[PDB]
Amino acid sequence: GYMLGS
Amino acid sequence: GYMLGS
Amino acid sequence: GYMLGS
Amino acid sequence: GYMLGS
Amino acid sequence: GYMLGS
Amino acid sequence: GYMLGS
Amino acid sequence: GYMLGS
Amino acid sequence: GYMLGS
Amino acid sequence: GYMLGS
Amino acid sequence: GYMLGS
Amino acid sequence: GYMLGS
Amino acid sequence: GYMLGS
Repeated sequence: GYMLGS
Repeated sequence: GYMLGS
Repeated sequence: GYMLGS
Repeated sequence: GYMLGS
Repeated sequence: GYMLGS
Repeated sequence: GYMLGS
Repeated sequence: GYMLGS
Repeated sequence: GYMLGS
Repeated sequence: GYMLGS
Repeated sequence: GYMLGS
Repeated sequence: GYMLGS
Repeated sequence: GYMLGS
């Protein structure tokens, strides 16, 4: 699983 | 932006 | 599954 | 702004 | 899942 | 999982 | 700002 | 795990 | 930006 | 600033 | 597992 | 920046 943001 | 994968 | 937005 | 969950 | 953006 | 950005 | 957890 | 950035 | 993988 | 844990 | 930010 | 791996 993954979560990211910019 | 943002992303979630599961 | 996935969720994203910009 | 954003809020999410799975 | 669920999402809210504002 | 869960995410909040502001 | 951001907050997340899994 | 968990993360907070400010 | 920020990233979490699990 | 940041705070995290696993 | 991993967590990072810049 | 910061990094945690486990």
